[PDB]
Amino acid sequence: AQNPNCNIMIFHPTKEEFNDFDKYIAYMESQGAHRAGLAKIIPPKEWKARETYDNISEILIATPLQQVASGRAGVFTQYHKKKKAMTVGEYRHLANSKKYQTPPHQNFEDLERKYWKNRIYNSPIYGADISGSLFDENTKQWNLGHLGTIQDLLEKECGVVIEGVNTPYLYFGMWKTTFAWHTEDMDLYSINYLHLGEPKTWYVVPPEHGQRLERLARELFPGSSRGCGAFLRHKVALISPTVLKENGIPFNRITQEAGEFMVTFPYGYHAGFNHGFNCAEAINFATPRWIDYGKMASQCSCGEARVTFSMDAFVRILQPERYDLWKRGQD
Ligand SMILES: O=C(O)CNC(=O)C(=O)O
Ligand SMILES: [Mg+2]
Ligand code: NI
Ligand SMILES: [Zn+2]
Repeated sequence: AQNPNCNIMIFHPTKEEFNDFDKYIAYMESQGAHRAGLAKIIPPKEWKARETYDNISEILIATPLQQVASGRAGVFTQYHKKKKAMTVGEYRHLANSKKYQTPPHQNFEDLERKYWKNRIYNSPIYGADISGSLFDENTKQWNLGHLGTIQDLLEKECGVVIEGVNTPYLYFGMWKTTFAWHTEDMDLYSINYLHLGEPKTWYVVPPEHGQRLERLARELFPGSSRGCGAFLRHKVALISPTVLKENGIPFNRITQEAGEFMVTFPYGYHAGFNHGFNCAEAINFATPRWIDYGKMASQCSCGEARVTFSMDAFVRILQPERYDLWKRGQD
């Protein structure tokens, strides 16, 4: 078995190897990459997402989210308070303000310490889940706006044609902005490209050990657990590495820098934070290996997680028994 310790793998494809996305994903899995839940892909040196970032300041963040924390430093929840719209230029200036900027630090490890010690005492503002793309239309390789669609994968594998579309999303982050412990909708893959700015630190639990993280989460967030049988789908709970280590939960960590791709694998729980002002683009995708994960994916039926038009069809086709109760939560 390849990669039996489930370490995060880092790949350096040549420009030749960067032509066929599906094939490269299948290569990484041949080497065991999915066992970690997360992989880093460093693009060929010749490749670029676009020529410059010089004209992005007029993108609108219609609903910036202020991430307010409750709990203790290593075990907390966050709620998103909606703020007034602002442009990317306005947001960048805010991120660079004395109130919100990254503190002085020695290296990524010191910064990680400061994040876990101090996150809960601040409320950074995240420009998340903005439909759009920063890839130039002429970028042919690993263009997250030109990927094969999940609906087309389901059609190719299963023969059934369904409605729905699959488009990317932009994330504008600042120091301390946080992504809570989650897997993707329908336990899909995700791919995330860090277009610009400061790094993003990731934590991940191997898919084979996801239920260990779920059991810990039920113990640490016991009211949330009683409220919903899949409450990590709400994307609100944080657990620190120290706490995970105290409870024997297998995980790994890695820092993504600008210009790098990360891939999350089906049922790979992940969480993390941004080091400073940055812009990431991400999208879900599927492969044939995903289908079985999609059929087994948990679902939020309490009604909090409230998810896309396109997830309807996935549930309807892969999870027909759940169908019914799940759409009661989404209507
Ligand atoms: O970048 C973020 O805030 C969150 N991204 C992801 O969870 C992802 O790409 O799957
Ligand atoms: Mg602009
Ligand atoms: Ni994710
Ligand atoms: Zn729920």
